[PDB]
Amino acid sequence: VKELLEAGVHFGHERKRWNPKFARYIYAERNGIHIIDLQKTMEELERTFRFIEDLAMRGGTILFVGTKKQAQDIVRMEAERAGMPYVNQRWLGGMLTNFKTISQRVHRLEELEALFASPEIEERPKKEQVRLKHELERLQKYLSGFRLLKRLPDAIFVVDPTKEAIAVREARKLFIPVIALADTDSDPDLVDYIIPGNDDAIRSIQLILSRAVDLIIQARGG
RNA sequence: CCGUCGUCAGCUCGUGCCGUGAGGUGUUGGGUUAAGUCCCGCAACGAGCGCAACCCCCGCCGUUAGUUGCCAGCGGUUCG
Repeated sequence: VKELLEAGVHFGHERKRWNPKFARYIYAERNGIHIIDLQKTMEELERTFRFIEDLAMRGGTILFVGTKKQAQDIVRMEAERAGMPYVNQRWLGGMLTNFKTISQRVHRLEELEALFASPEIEERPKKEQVRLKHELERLQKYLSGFRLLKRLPDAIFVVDPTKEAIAVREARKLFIPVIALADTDSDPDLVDYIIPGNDDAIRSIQLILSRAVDLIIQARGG
């Protein structure tokens, strides 16, 4: 799929906190705010989306990451739609470098889910009960989407690259491709497949991700 | 084998990350606790030794048990 000239939604976000390297993606300043040149965002989308089709039909896995408060309720949604994994609540340092050590945390969920169905529930100390009840509680937060990761992902779809420069760092080191919805404040020089655009705006995050996923699905043929 | 700091709440490790390196991070900060007790947060996620917990006494109650116990209810007293 392709997009329209939907310009009533992305056309810049941040004030004057920008990163000089982003210049290549700005139109001009208006009322002290940078405005992204959309004619250019179209040139980038037409490539990034290419990458995803490639990935998708090749049957790949894209980890969706966005710890921003605004994208919270969106990230959850979209990933769930492919079969994609995602990082909603908070991004754990090493969910990719130290994966084998974290995937261990995953098994801890697996093993607890089990106990809370089996007969060994109320039967045994209750102090531990609470103690164990809380552990799932926390897991069913952070790991909620990571769970789907059988092995490290073929690409990451990050939202605020500068906020998730930890995730990006990691990936960058493990040679996993980076796809992010970036703008004024990011270092484009580190994002394999950029998507220059506003993002605090639900209206922006929502569009950028939906059109991506629709790409994802139509790619596999559903 | 014991005294002692000290029943104090600490002491550390794997892997990850930071640093040429000694080392650091985790264990920290904000809240909380009797406690590194727990919450929130954070390049960390866990784990070990320690805290706690499992064990004994005390306080309520139940079941099993009646040569301690009692007119608690009845019959006699040298009415103990």
